[PDB]
Amino acid sequence: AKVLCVLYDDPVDGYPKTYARDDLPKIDHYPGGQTLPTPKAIDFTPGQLLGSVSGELGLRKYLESNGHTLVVTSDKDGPDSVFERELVDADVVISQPFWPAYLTPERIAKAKNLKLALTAGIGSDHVDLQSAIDRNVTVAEVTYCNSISVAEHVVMMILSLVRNYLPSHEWARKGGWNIADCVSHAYDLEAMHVGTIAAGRIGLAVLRRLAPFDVHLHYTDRHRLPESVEKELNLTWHATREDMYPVCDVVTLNIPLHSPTEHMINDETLKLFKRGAYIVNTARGKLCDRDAVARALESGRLAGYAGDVWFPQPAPKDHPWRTMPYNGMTPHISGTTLTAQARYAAGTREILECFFEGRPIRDEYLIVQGGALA
Amino acid sequence: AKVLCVLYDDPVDGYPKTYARDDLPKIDHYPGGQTLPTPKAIDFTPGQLLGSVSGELGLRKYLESNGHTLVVTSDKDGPDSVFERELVDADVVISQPFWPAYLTPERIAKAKNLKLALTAGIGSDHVDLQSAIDRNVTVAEVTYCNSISVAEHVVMMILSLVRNYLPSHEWARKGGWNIADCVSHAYDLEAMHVGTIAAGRIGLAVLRRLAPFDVHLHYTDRHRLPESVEKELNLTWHATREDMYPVCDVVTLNIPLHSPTEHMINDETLKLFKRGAYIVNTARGKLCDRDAVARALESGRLAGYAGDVWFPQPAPKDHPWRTMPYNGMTPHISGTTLTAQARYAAGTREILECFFEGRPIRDEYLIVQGGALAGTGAHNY
Ligand SMILES: NC(=O)c1ccc[n+]([C@H]2O[C@@H](COP(=O)(O)OP(=O)(O)OC[C@@H]3O[C@H](n4ccc(N)nc4=O)[C@H](O)[C@@H]3O)[C@@H](O)[C@H]2O)c1
Ligand SMILES: NC(=O)c1ccc[n+]([C@H]2O[C@@H](COP(=O)(O)OP(=O)(O)OC[C@@H]3O[C@H](n4ccc(N)nc4=O)[C@H](O)[C@@H]3O)[C@@H](O)[C@H]2O)c1
Repeated sequence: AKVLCVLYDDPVDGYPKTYARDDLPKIDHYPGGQTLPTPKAIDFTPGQLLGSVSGELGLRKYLESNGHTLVVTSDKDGPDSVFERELVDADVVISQPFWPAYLTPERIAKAKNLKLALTAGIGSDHVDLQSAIDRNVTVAEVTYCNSISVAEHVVMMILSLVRNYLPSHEWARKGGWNIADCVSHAYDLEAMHVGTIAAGRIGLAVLRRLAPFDVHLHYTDRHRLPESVEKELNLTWHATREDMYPVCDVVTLNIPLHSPTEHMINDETLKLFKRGAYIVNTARGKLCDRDAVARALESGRLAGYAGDVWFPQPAPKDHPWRTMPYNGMTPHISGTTLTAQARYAAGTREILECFFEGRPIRDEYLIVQGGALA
Repeated sequence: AKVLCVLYDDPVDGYPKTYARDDLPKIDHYPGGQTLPTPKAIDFTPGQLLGSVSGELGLRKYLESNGHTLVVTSDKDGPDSVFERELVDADVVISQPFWPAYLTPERIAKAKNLKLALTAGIGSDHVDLQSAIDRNVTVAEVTYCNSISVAEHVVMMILSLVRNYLPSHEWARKGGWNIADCVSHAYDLEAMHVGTIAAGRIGLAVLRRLAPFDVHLHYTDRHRLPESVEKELNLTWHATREDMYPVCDVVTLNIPLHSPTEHMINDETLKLFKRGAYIVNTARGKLCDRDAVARALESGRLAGYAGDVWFPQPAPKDHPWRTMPYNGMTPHISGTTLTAQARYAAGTREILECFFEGRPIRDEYLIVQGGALAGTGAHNY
């Protein structure tokens, strides 16, 4: 079979020959009991760069030694991409949400052999699910592989915005000192009201890490949490997002982007936020109207915004979120630490092994199978 | 009476006209039950810049309306400084560890009227305690006022080093994307081994904040914690510092600086750390030999270093920690957030009210009183 795998580019200084550390922490299962991926074997050392073209998700020897072909590229955009001209006879397509190969209806129609669309990561918003359903394409993902990774990124960004870390580091880096310039915008997180707009895998992991900071925890969600979970984390439940905003010092978005959530944060809904609120958004860029956020920071209504997701992605060189006041942005990376890569590269192999051997792919990995949602 | 107060400079654009928010979160007590400062009144709005010269810790109206003198300056260094010239007849001296007015024996000898030496913050190492004891000068500080503030700074810094935040944010600010360049040095914190070199007010609050990150917690200290605290946080105790380093992915320094602790992190003790360890040091700059750390980061021995404390301070413009690879430095600020200033300004006023009204200063505030090491001060020995 032919496996077409889209990964991001190597470092500009070349694929790393050495790494900062020798191994990764041992982890057995995710919160809730789902075990980490269980492939038959791996041909990589956990901790190597696996999500770039030269890393190949550690798949090449496994695939080729079983008679399959592996084509790896980073050129995925538009009809002229290597991805598209290679797609037409691909049996399996793999990409990561941080550098996604979109499977539009038109593209899936060109893909005459497509049997499996695998997300090396979490979240197949880049795949048209109806087209997969109609064409009996299996859609799978490495569930839970980077939920904790994002949750760490979120709490890191909350602390950094509230305490004014990034400007302070600039003062130290450029040779200054300037205590008052650092702290005239710096507060403690302790006892602030913090709310998350969803409490799924990421949101719940965020809430748990926030708890010993002695913040007041709020959340909303389409499905309310177990009362025992509300009890153990002292959660205040809000029926709607708009009920939650005005009482929160910090709001983190961990909700999916779909029709009722597009531009949910805009010029009108920002008027409901307390003066000096902070917003962290590792979910999707379009949850927030790009310029309303920038205006809110320029006018001093928000005291900070931080996240790793943008619209569009990759962000153009002039994207305003890069330079607006009190931003804590990174490129789209929170779910592709080396640690997370080791998990979903192992999960990618595990799923391929199952698919080729006819064994059932774990239920939790499945998004579409046998012509319907699964 | 005459109150002499040393504060740091106002911001470059002047004293702030507005702030990001209108108020501060309501807090009742510190961990352990000690209540927040309780002055009879405050002449400031919590959240204002109070630790700079124009902020005057919000003391002028209280002092002047009671017949007192308030002199506020930033010139603290040397015998011709404003501080030393005004010292000779000052009844009370106030300064912050962030810009501390040293009370050497010679200076305390010149301070003919000195009755109370107040630290607006935590850490009176700038006051010669023996000279204070001999001269029956009361030495006090606003205990616990910024312990949590520093603990937050630490976990923020641990996360930022481990996840490679600062380089990644640079890629975003400068117009790049460069995913592989961001994450070739980025890991998750989860399940790493993290240890603190002391488990006092900051060190224990750091431990509690790290727990739900599912790290494996280690610590050392001169006096171990209650076994019940060890149990509820799953702590691994180490009898010595040198035993703890080799098993930790992250080590945070939360120990005081004195002679047995000076340059405890050096070329020789760094050889005990795992390759790619991280160090966070919000404690004191001279806990680390400056160039040993700088060497350890060029060689990849450490994978990141971050803190807000330096030696000397203020750090000279060319200080290598400012620019060395994988550093997360800030200036010395973690304990002087606007939130922390509000508490220590209120505590300062509370102490002055006690001192002037003849009522006793809280025992937990006392370091030296009545000619002997006292209160919190006697507790540290
Ligand atoms: N590297 C990154 O930046 C990154 C990395 C990995 C993953 N992600 C993604 O993960 C998602 C949210 O995080 P998630 O935890 O993975 O999603 P999930 O576990 O399925 O559950 C949350 C749910 O919220 C729901 N819901 C739905 C609709 C609605 N109108 N109301 C709701 O409330 C429902 O209730 C449920 O609780 C994305 O937005 C994004 O963050 C981002
Ligand atoms: N803005 C800042 O940068 C900032 C702000 C506020 C405060 N600080 C300071 O905070 C201290 C950390 O201390 P502390 O956390 O404030 O509370 P503490 O009295 O000190 O407890 C720790 C103790 O450790 C002890 N010990 C002692 C000696 C020894 N040889 N072995 C020991 O083990 C003993 O056992 C005890 O438990 C300073 O270094 C510095 O960081 C920094």
